[PDB]
Amino acid sequence: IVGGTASVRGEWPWQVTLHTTSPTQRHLCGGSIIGNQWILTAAHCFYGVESPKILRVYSGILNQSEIKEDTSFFGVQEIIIHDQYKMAESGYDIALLKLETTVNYTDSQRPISLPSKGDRNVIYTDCWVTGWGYRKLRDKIQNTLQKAKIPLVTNEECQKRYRGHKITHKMICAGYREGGKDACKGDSGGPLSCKHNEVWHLVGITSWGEGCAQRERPGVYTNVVEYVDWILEKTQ
Ligand SMILES: CC(C)[C@@H](NS(=O)(=O)c1ccc2c(Cl)cnc(NC(=N)N)c2c1)C(=O)N1CCOCC1
Repeated sequence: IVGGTASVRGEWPWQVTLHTTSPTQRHLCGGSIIGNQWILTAAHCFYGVESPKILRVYSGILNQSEIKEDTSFFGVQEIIIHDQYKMAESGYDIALLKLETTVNYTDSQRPISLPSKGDRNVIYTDCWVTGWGYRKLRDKIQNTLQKAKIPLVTNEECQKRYRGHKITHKMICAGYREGGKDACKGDSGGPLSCKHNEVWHLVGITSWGEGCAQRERPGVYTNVVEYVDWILEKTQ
């Protein structure tokens, strides 16, 4: 997250840190709890990942430094990547992780609702991107989970900024005209969460962008509402 601020304990209880454990243990991607055994994340996170054996999902984490040899985590039973996924920039950047056991909900770990049936025309004005990602192109994973409020931009404006890519109705973009606040490397797969009528909804999944927080180069996210049928089919 570029231009973000430190989050506090229990602030984003759906946010998870997905770690890889080979050849070293490190934060690979963000993700969101959407059910008792389900994490919604980005397909691009799994590039070169041999199998789910090397993955660990840590929930209720604020600082990456909290993760020690005795920190509880969930094993990953299955990785379900959308069958049309090719590369983040081309879309379908969505994946589900089925956990080896169920998540017991607490103040520190809770699911986030998907955009609701009947809310297709809602104009979201309170959207936040969170993650342990870079604060600039050449940086490192951050210790404390960062947050930044970002305004959504129309698909029409987004397409004008990315004339080399196909910005489809299955993507949603967000960014300030002058840049400054945005997602970056390491925020991949995490949520773009929007609060509407005091209820948080998982509107986007962090996917890609040209640079980080660059002027007129908004972040591009998987448009979750367009995958609700796919999510429901895979989770049932
Ligand atoms: C367009 C690619 C050359 C590449 N661009 S990048 O500058 O290296 C970069 C890297 C990661 C980013 C993530 Cl995860 C989120 N948001 C960004 N930018 C933004 N919100 N403005 C990211 C910018 C990029 O996005 N990815 C991510 C998807 O897998 C391929 C590499």
